[PDB]
Amino acid sequence: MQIFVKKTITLEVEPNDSIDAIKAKIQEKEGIPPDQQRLIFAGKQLEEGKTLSDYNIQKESTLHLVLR
Repeated sequence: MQIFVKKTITLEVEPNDSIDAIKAKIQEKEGIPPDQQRLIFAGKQLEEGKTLSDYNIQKESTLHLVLR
């Protein structure tokens, strides 16, 4: 499925990919080390450790990226 991370980027992810994997894909595109990324969805910070499916993040969601 396709999700977005807001200059918005498109990632193609499995519903069960870990937040570590999403940060790595952002690192590949943006150059930000995963440890310097704070990811938020719907006001909730997404944790290294858990998956997109744990947060009920489905297709077309837009994660919001902040630098730490």
